[PDB]
Formats: sequence, structure tokens, C-alpha cells
Amino acid sequence: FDTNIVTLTRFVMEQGRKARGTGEMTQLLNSLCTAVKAISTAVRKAGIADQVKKLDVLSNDLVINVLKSSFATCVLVTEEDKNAIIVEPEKRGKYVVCFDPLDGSSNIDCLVSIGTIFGIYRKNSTDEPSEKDALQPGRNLVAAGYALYGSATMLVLAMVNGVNCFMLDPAIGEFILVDRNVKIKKKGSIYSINEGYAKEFDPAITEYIQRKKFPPDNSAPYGARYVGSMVADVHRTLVYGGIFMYPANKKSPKGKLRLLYECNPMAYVMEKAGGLATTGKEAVLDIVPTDIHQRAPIILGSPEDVTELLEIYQKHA
Amino acid sequence: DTNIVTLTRFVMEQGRKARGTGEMTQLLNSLCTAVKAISTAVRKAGIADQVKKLDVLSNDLVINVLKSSFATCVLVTEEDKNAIIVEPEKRGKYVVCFDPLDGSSNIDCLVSIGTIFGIYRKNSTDEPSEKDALQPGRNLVAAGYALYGSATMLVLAMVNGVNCFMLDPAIGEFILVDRNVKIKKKGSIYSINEGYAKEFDPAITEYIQRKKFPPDNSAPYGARYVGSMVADVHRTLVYGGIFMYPANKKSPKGKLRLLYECNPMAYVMEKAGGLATTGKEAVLDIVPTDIHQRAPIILGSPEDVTELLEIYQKHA
Amino acid sequence: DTNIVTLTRFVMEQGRKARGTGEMTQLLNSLCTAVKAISTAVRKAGIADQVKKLDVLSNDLVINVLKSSFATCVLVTEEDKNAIIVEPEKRGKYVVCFDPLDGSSNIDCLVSIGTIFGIYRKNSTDEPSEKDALQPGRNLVAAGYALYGSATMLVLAMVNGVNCFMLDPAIGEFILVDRNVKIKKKGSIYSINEGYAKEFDPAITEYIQRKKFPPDNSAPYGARYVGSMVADVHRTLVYGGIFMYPANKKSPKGKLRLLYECNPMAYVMEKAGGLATTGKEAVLDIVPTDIHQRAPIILGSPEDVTELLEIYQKHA
Amino acid sequence: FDTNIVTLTRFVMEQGRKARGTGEMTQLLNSLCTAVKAISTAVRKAGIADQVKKLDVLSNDLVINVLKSSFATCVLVTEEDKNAIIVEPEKRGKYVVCFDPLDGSSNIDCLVSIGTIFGIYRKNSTDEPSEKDALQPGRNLVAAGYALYGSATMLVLAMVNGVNCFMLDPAIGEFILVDRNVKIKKKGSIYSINEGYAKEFDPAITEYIQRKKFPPDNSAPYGARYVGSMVADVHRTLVYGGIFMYPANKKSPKGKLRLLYECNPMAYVMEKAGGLATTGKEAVLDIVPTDIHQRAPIILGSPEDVTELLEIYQKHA
Ligand SMILES: O=P(O)(O)OC[C@H]1O[C@@](O)(COP(=O)(O)O)[C@@H](O)[C@@H]1O
Ligand SMILES: O=P(O)(O)OC[C@H]1O[C@@](O)(COP(=O)(O)O)[C@@H](O)[C@@H]1O
Ligand SMILES: O=P(O)(O)OC[C@H]1O[C@](O)(COP(=O)(O)O)[C@@H](O)[C@@H]1O
Ligand SMILES: O=P(O)(O)OC[C@H]1O[C@](O)(COP(=O)(O)O)[C@@H](O)[C@@H]1O
Repeated sequence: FDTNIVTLTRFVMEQGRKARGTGEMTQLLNSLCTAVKAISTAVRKAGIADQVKKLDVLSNDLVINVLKSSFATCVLVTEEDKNAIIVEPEKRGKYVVCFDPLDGSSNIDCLVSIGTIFGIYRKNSTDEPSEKDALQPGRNLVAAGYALYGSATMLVLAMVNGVNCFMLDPAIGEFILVDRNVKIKKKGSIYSINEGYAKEFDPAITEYIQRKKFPPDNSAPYGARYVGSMVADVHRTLVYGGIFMYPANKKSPKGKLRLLYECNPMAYVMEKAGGLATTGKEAVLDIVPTDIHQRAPIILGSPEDVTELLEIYQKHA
Repeated sequence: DTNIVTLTRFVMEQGRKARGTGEMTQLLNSLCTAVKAISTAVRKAGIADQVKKLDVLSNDLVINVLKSSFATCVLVTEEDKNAIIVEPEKRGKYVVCFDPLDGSSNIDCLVSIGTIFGIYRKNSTDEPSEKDALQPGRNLVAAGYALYGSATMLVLAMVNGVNCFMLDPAIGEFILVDRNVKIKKKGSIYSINEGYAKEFDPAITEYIQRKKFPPDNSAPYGARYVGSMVADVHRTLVYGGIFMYPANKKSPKGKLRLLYECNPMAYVMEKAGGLATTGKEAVLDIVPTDIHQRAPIILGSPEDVTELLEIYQKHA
Repeated sequence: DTNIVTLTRFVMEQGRKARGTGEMTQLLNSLCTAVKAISTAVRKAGIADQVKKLDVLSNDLVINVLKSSFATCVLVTEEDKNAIIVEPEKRGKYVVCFDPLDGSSNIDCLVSIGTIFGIYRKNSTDEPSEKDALQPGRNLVAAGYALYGSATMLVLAMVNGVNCFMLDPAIGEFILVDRNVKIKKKGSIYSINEGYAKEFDPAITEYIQRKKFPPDNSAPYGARYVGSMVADVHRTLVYGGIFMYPANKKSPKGKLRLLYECNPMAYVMEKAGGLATTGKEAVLDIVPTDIHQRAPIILGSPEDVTELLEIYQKHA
Repeated sequence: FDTNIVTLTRFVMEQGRKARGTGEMTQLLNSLCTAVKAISTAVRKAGIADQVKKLDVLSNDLVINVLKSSFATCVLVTEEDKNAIIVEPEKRGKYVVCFDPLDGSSNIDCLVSIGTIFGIYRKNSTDEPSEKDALQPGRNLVAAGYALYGSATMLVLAMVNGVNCFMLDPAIGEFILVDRNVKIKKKGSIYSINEGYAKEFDPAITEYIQRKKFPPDNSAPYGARYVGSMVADVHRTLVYGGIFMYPANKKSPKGKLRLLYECNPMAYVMEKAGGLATTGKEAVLDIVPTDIHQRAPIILGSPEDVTELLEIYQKHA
């Protein structure tokens, strides 16, 4: 065994001491890591012990209980809960966490990789905590990230500093630092979008896809890749580069993905890694929320690529 | 639980019915040991290249476990130029063609990857040679894949059906979770790498158009393409749909190798009630002339593969 | 590592040499599945009685895995009054006497406990009965124990020797770590429950005195007594020494049952070069008349057991 | 899975918030738990990957690195290091940990259970930290305990509050609370001592052993049990009751076991569980240390039993 392992907790702490900051954040993310290991083990034995609905409810309960017990949060927004959860006085701390407990729970049946997505805001107001504290623009995130439960469990953490990847060591139950200051490729070679929705795409998306399939400058076309699980397609976009798109369509006129705990965590991870995240109009990280479960279009990925689609959005405006 | 049905118990009970020798049980028992080790390697593949090196170790491990089973005589690998002829001391009756880690490139993006295998019976009486591997997929005795994803799954197809076994990590034992899987007749998803749109033959090109913009105004299809044959085929099995990797002209014979990628997947599909075609003939009836031969493959739910076959008729 | 010697590979290669049927490999493969499950149960036995309930589940699990191996016909358990006769559908040639979780009381103090087993071959032609289990330990075909301690260890004794296999938890596979273990001729430790000092027969009483206060002024012995036969016997095997559980008058026949505690441990010892005696005869040559019969046992390094035998002579 | 797991970290924190105390202790014990899981996995695969010496050196390095990185310690005493380790200024915190990294490393070859023992002192002086801070009497321990690597890994933690047992869940890598406020049986029925040393025992020990083997009041004798691994025999004494004795003998005139990190951690655990720990003369927890690797006789266990031996020590004085 290595006698000098850089666990997530140690990393956060060495960076925290460096800024003589918070402390509470380490109790927060450590509790989150317990929930994440418990959900990873549960997914890994999923069919031996439904998935779509039930396992996600159990994940929701576990992430809420551990976050309340970290003594680091005051307001919690979940995909599952209609209203925001306010923590008991004696257990309160300074943070607002917005989380999706199990993105894609349906996908378990098909053994498609899925994940946990989270956003961490610092409660800025001096008032009694309320869902109002959750409605900050994405640019206000203190920390955000995701856990991908795939062939290995990866926890990706973006903080002010940049993006750091951690992998769960199954043997000792610790997320270990494996990639240190991640920056996405300036342009990529893959585009990820559900083309079953082609009949309802806006002219800008449509022009871009055919420009990737039939490249104007008589170059090689882009490869398509679409796992159908946001955490899987954004993690591939981050490591390999390219662009991931979930624009608006018929049944999803304002996009499908929820702004506070899917779009904004991924957008903060993506911009801290040097990439871009836009609606096609504004940058996702500037949208002041209205409803905790508000939806947004998201286009994220390699800077050169997102820019090409923004230029095409300018043309048809 | 007290009475657990493991892959060994299942294959042994089945094997008894054949009044056989025990060699197939020896073989799949060995294979499971390799599958568990590759699973642990990929589960911590990152705590430290992992494409060339991990597919090499995966390949050496599978050949070693198969040779020691006393069940094999010819072994064909994605990784090896020629067939491996098992030493006389260790020889048995089965031929195994396998891809040890399909899509090993994908490990960096944590994409589910897996091991694919097809098992034949050597029927002839002369020395083992790669010609014993050159049989049509119609003659596979057993075939399957192990998926290294959020859970490790072994899907096994034999004459009596398709069954799914999940690796219980606590006891390191594959437990039977799904018995005689049948695919649904029609599905909602089409998988293909549409980035090759310029190169598609017009029959493919028409069908894709038809799935996005339905003529009978029916609901359009969802598109899913993990980029890993085991993950795309496994979803097609569980959820129904159609998976396609036809000739993309750059690959005029298709990309996927016949003996260890197309034929195992095709045997699984047919045993589950799906179809597998090149668009011109059923892949299980192609007679191989080279152990590393490629084929185009279109497989999945019957109605959807039939629909594409009709569009192929109408393109003359 | 690419070529790993598992318990299955080892037993299969050995079995080939006997020109046998595969049943012993079937049997020990099944047994390993039970041993891995009991190991995981004890490793989290506490995260929640665990004596009566855990020894019951351990017993049901072992009987289930043995019946499905198609290798057994009579099964004798510490937990069951009568022998279990395997159904005709599932019968094979071996008789198995086993203690499923020896010292299950000890789990609360996290004392290492384990499974002990002795395997006979039914030689007669009439219906299986518990009389096929009533053979001398000299006739065991194989015997051993699995120790659930800081690591799970399977010590296996057969005609060719004693070998030790460690459970690798990552791949759930018993790996050969020690080959043909031999015990050292003389050791430094004596194990006995000295709390019974009033009840010891004067030969035991003299030897203990002699080990604490050496007449030839030699260094005294260390005393170790875990209170668990598998842990005490395993240390005696690895480190040398003498382990004793003679008649403590309250138990005038000794405590430990002959067929599934004394005889497996004694076969292991003799195969490793040690001795096992009641103080009056070798336990492996005792002819059993009841499947739940007890014996006194003194086993360990040859010189030390011989020394105690001489003191037994001198007590007339 | 349980959606409300009481991990060691959560427990310590709910008790810590209750006293609005330290914080640093949670970073300390959390780091210690990482080291303990890594040593548990290493012991569990010990013969597949010598034991006596080497694995204990690697354990020593790992416990030192994680304690330095918890930003909670200033002085560390180890069995392995001749002098005490002083932490770097930027990494210092208020605690002194005295630890035995792998008690009984020899015993691995025989698969005898072994453990990690630790004592946690708060640096009381205002001076620059030095080994002088480690030399406090045992009564000054803030927290002490042990990890037993046996058929299961158990972490036992005694703090001001009492004794709490935690068990490592192999599946998620978390010590889970399994026994909550442990108190030892007033009298027991087992005595644990290496009787190979009989030739050199003092008359008090000698009289007591024969009184356990031949009970004066014509009762049933005591059972003997001696694993030869302090952590195993003290853990059995704690759960089952009885008395564990390592008095002085010929090669060990002041006892064998080291005072700061074997005797005092076990003595604090034992007295917080209602038992006693004595030299035969003074209580172990009152001995002011002199040398960091000073030795002590220890007799610990059920109150009624230790008292009987102390009465016998009075008689021959
Ligand atoms: O991205 P395209 O060119 O469609 O290829 C992906 C296919 O290639 C694969 O063979 C994976 O490639 P490798 O197995 O050669 O690593 C198959 O598993 C995928 O479906
Ligand atoms: O404490 P004493 O009476 O010597 O008995 C301990 C012996 O009993 C045991 O049979 C354990 O008891 P159980 O197996 O009946 O639980 C054997 O494993 C021990 O060596
Ligand atoms: O089939 P579609 O609409 O492309 O869905 C893909 C998107 O839907 C999601 O699976 C949402 O999942 P759920 O709706 O079950 O929460 C995302 O993870 C993913 O990006
Ligand atoms: O054989 P003995 O002297 O009774 O030794 C037992 C004592 O020695 C120890 O094993 C000490 O171990 P080490 O000397 O290897 O550090 C204690 O754990 C135990 O209580």
C-alpha cells in the first residue's frame, strides 16, 4: 500500500488551510462522500438484492440525512422534493446544497452509467434560511461536482481553484486524487445530442449538426456519442473534449434539465475546466433562478466548439 | 441466502443433461476467474498506458485461465495474429474466440467496456488448427459477454436460452438474476454513429430519416450510442431497439470482427428472439475465411430489423 | 498477475492424476462458495442472536452447496442429530463430516473461528447411511479447515500433502500461498485451558509443570490458548508447539467431537509431520461407533507429543 | 441500505457539537480511520502480496503521514521511533498522539488478531512542542482506543463520555456504531496471563492464579484464555469480562508493555468502561511518564476481580 495517500478530505483540507477558510466544507464533502459510497455499493449489487423509482428515493433520504448531520448546511434542494428542506437550528451551518441524488435511475435496468450531481452555495443573507437562499445565480457556487457510478466510481470536484478528479478505492473506501487540475481540449471531435428529437430542433442546432456531419471546410466529420445519461456524457466531454447539447425541443420548450442541480453544477465544472456553458443565448451561470426546479437549455464543452454554435445562434436571431 | 444459483451450479446442472464430460463447466469456471480479475482491474483502473497494457494483461489472463481448464484446443484473440494452439498436455474439445477488453480506449471516459466470447466444438480428427475456428456462428455451442459497468454482468447464451448473472462483489460469485431473457418485438431506440452520415449506404440513410421523421406519424425514436458494442448491445437486449454498425465506406466491410464481436452478439440476439443481419444475409450463417474477418452488423428487436431489411429490398 | 493458482486449478490438476471423475473438484468448489459467504457474514457480523442464527445459516448453506455438487451422499453435521442422506438425484461418492462454524460463541469477542471438514469415500454398495461415515480418520481422503481471522485461510490436506490457500477478497478466489507445509519437529508453545487444572490426569499435570519449570534448565515454554480449535491448531501448524484438550473429567471423553473436529485436524497434522493422540492411541485409528462421539486430543510437533507420551507411560 | 448510518465521524461530531468543542478531533480521528482501513486491507491480503518487520514500518509511515495531514497534531510518539516526531508549523494543531501502529506484527504469520493502539493528549504547554508534551499522566488523555483487525475490524473509542464500539463496513469503507456505552461486567470468569512465565511470578500473582484454578470458597474455577496479542485479550476482557495481567517477570522487571501507547490507552478505555487498571501498586493512569518508551506492569479488567488481586498485593507488602 502507498503510505502517503491523497484522499479527497486531505486534498480539500490542504487547500482549505492554504486559505484559512471554512472547515465546514470538509465536514460537508466528507458526509457527501459517505452517501456516494453507499449509493455506489447499492448500484453495484442492484439486481441481486425498483431501480427507476425506489432506489432513487432511498438515495435521496441518505444524501439528506448525511448533509443534515455534517453541521454544515441550512437549505437543501433536491430533484425529489417539491419544496426546499430547511435544517434544524442545532444542526445548521452556512451552506445551501442543491442536488440530484441519482441522475438517470431508469438507466440502471440497462446498466448505463449514472451519477449524483451537487451544487454548493454559501447562504449570503442574514435572514432565517428559506428556499430564497437556493435561488442564487450559478456564478455564486462555492463548489459543485458529480459522482459517476460506472466501471469505476469517479467523484469530480470543481472549486474556485479548478477541476480535480478523485476515484474511489474499493478496498479502503476512500476517494483518491487521480487527476489534478483538469482543463478541457479547446476543440474536440465528438458532438453529443439525442438526434431522435431532430424534427423539433431550432435552425441553429440543425445547421451545426449537419456541419459536423458534412464539414464545410472539407475536413473529417465529428463522431457522435450519446450515452443518454448527463453525468456520463459530460464526463466524456470533460476528459475527451467535444460538445454536449440538450437544447429546447417540443416537450421541453425551456430545455429538459433542471437549472439548479444539473445544469449549473456541470456548467461550473465545465467553465472551471476552461470550457463554456450556454443556453444558446446567455451563459448558464448568469441565469438568476425563479423556481427551484426551473429548467434550462444547456450546451457545454470545448471553447472553440461552443463558440461555433454561438456564432450560428447569432446568424438566426 | 442459503440456496444461491451461481454460474457454476447452473452450467453444471445443464451439463448433466447432456451426459457430457464436465469440460464446459471447467471452461466457464475458468473464464469467470478471469472476468472477476479484469473487473477489479477496471474498477481501480485510474488509481496510479491503460489501453495498451490493460488490454494486454486482460489477454494474457484469459489465455492462461483457458489453457488450464483442460477444455480448449484452439484460442482466437483480437490481440493475436494467429490462433493459439493449446499444448497436448492441456488440450480439450472446445475452440474459443474472444475479444478480451472490447473498446479498451473507452476506459479513460469511464465508458462501460466488456469481454465477448464465442465457444465452438472442434469436430474434426486431425491436429487442432485455426481451421477449427472457421465455422459459421450458427454452430456456436455457447456465447456471451461480460459487461464491466456500474455492476459486472455476465450474459450467457446456450441452446436452452439466454441467462444473466451478476457479480456479487462480496462473495466473488456470479449469481443468476435473469432467466431466459427474450427481447421485445419492437423497441423505441436506434443506435448508430451518425457522425458517419456521409458514408452511409442509402438504405441506412432512409431508415434513419424514417425514425426521426415518422411517415405514419408515430412517435419518433430515441437515439442512444454509447460507443461500446457491449453497452449498446446490452441495452438493445434489455430495452429493445436496433443497434447498427454497417459499412461506413472507410470500413467497407464494417469495423467489427466477425468471430469474436459480431457472431457472439448475434447468437445471443437470436437466442433471445432478435435478429442479426449484415443487411444482405444473417451474420450467423456467414462462413469465415479469415479468423480476423470483419462484417457489417444490424441487430436488435425483430420488427425493427425486419423494417430495415425491407428498406434494403427497396434499394435496387 | 496472469497465472494465478487457485484452489480449483490445484485440485483439478491433482484430480487428473488420479484418473478420476471430477467429483472432488465439484465438491471443494462448492465448499469454497460456502466458505466465502460465511467469511463475509462474519466480517460484518455485528453491523445490526449471532451464535444461534449465524451457525444455523452457516449449516444450511454448507448442506445446500454440498448437495448441489453432485458429489456427496452422506453429510454429518455438528448441528444435526442424524446424518443427512442426499437425494438420489443429487448423489455422488463422498461422505462429508463438517463443523460449519466451530466456536460460534467466540464471534462476540472477535476471536477467530472457522469451518472444519473431513471427506470420506463411501466404499460399500448398499444404501447410504450414517455407517458410511463411521470409518477411521486414517481413511479420510481429504480434510482441512477454513479460518475466518484477519485473513480467511483454507488449509487443505490430501494424500500428497498440506497446502494453504488465502482468500483474495478482490477476486473472491482462494490463491495458493503455501505449498506442502511441514510442521517443525519441536516448538516453544504449549496450549491448554489451564483453568481446568484440578481435573487434569497426573500425566498432563506433570508435563505442564515440566514446561514451566524445565528440569534440564532449558528455556520454558510460552503459553497461548485462543479458545478456538482452528486458531490454536493453525498456530501449532505454522509455529510448532503442542495443543491439548484431554479429558477434563467434566468431559471424561474430552470435549471435541471425533468425526468433525479431532479427525480433520489430526489428518492435517499427520500429513504435515506432526502427531495426534488421545494419550492412549492415535486418534486417526479410533473406530467410531457414534457420529457425534468425542475423543481427547493432544496434537502438534512430533518431539513435544512424544515427550507427553513418555510421561503417560511413566504413570502406572 | 440503511439511509441513516451513524458513522464514527458523525458520532464524534454529534457529541462535539453538543459540547461546542474542538472540531480538530474529528479531522484527527477521520485521518486515523483512513490509516486503519488501509492497514486492515493490507493485513487481510497479507500472504498473497516480511510481516514481523516491514509491514509494521509501512503502517508506521502511513499513520504518521495521515496524522500530520489532519492539521490537528503537534507531537507524535510511536513505538517505532526513538524520539518523538514534531509536526511542521503550518501543519500543526493542538494534539499529541501516542501510538503503537501494529501491536503484535509477528502474530500475522500465525493469523492471530492484532491491532493499532492510540492515545490522544491535548498539548497543555504554551512552549514550542517537544517530547515533553507527550509525558503527561494517563489521566490527561482526551481520547484513546484501538483498532482490532480480526474476523471483522472493530475500532473501539473511549472518550470522556464512555466507551463506544464501531465496526468497519467492508462494503462502504465506514466504521459504523454498533455498541453504544460499554460497561464491563463487575466480576468475570476468565483470567488471561502467559503462564509460561510462572517460574518468575511474584507471590501475589502466583497466589491469585492458584486461587482461580482451585477456588477457596469451593466454587467453579476460572477459564484461562490467552491469545498473546494485547488488543485481542483486552477486547475479549472488555466484552466478556475477566482480568488480563501482564505483571513484571525476569526479562521484563518493570513489565513488558509500553506505558504511553499500549498500557495507558487500554487503561483509559478500561476505566471509562467501569473497570480498573493497576500496576499492582498505583493506578496505571496516574504514573507520570519519564521516558516516552517507558514500560509498565498492567493488570486490567472487571472491578471485582482487579480488587481481589489488589487485596492479595496488600497481603505481601
Ligand atoms: O465510434 P465508432 O467508429 O462507431 O466505433 C465504436 C465501436 O468500436 C468498438 O469496436 C470499440 O473499439 P475497440 O473495441 O476497437 O476498442 C465497438 O465496441 C464500438 O461500438
Ligand atoms: O474453553 P474450553 O472449555 O477449553 O473449550 C474451548 C474449545 O471448545 C471449542 O469446541 C469451541 O466451542 P464450540 O465449537 O462448541 O463453540 C473449540 O473450538 C475450543 O478449543
Ligand atoms: O432521452 P433524452 O431526452 O435524451 O434524455 C437524456 C437526459 O435525460 C436524463 O437521463 C434525465 O433523467 P431523468 O429524467 O430520469 O431524471 C439526463 O441524465 C440525460 O442527459
Ligand atoms: O509472549 P508474551 O510475552 O506473553 O507476549 C504477549 C504480549 O506481547 C505483545 O505481543 C507485544 O508484541 P511485540 O513485542 O511484537 O510488539 C503484546 O501484544 C502481548 O500482550
